Amino acid sequence: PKSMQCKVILLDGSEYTCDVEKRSRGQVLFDKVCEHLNLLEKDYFGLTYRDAENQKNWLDPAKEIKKQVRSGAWHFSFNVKFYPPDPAQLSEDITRYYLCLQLRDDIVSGRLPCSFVTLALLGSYTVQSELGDYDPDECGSDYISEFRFAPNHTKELEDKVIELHKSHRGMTPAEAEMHFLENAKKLSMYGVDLHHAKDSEGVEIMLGVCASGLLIYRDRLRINRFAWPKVLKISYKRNNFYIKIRPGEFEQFESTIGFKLPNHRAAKRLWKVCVEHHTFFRLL
Ligand SMILES: COc1ccc(C(=O)NCC(N)=O)cc1
Repeated sequence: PKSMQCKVILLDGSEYTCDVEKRSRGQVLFDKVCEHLNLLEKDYFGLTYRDAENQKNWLDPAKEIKKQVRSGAWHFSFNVKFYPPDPAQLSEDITRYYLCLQLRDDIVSGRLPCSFVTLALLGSYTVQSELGDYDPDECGSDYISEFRFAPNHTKELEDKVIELHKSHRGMTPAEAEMHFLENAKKLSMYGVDLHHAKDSEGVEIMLGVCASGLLIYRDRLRINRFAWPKVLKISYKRNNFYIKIRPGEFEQFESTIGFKLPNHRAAKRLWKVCVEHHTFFRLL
């Protein structure tokens, strides 16, 4: 029974290696990675791979791995798929920990924009969780942490992390991670998956997929939101993506809204993540 080697980049930046039968469905690998991570609240997470166009794709757990990675390497990342709007509701501290690791990468990468003060506050909770109480012996006036906190580090930011870290004496790791999450969950781009698109007129927009619905950034700023309950049908055709809106009160007809995606694969990918968010957040 022939087995394929799988390499998974974990959220701590380390590499998990395992073997699965070459006809294995994604769920098989996901279950192995989640057992490795001692993760029981698996519903929020998934594996990504890179397609032939180097685009991130979710590995569908119901479909054969070989029919998704196709001609590419069996290389994956473990990632948060559904960002919970209220992480305090999660049953396990270890789930909140993995969510913290994902968000730290969201921040350093620039996917999750953050004010100076929030970068320093989030940083100070990470430092408290991982090193415990502030110690002056490790940190002089010229201290720079090994921890990556921001897309661009400044001495000012390092100083503010330390100033807030001092305020957190006695804080336990789960407590610091919960504080991290109470701040992160409020950021305007928390759990927003962004997709480049054009509107029905050809103007460049971003579509954001998240718990609260489909967001349109017709400018650099948000300009429209469609709450999932208002969406009856998500569809794609060629390079186009469509949402069927419920009729407003006393309106005779549903309304259909159309967007142009970079290519057919990008339209299909956007359709699938919207359907998945719609289902997940309808049930949560
Ligand atoms: C709409 O709800 C969904 C939709 C999709 C998933 C999913 O693919 N998770 C990752 C995995 N490998 O199991 C989980 C729940």
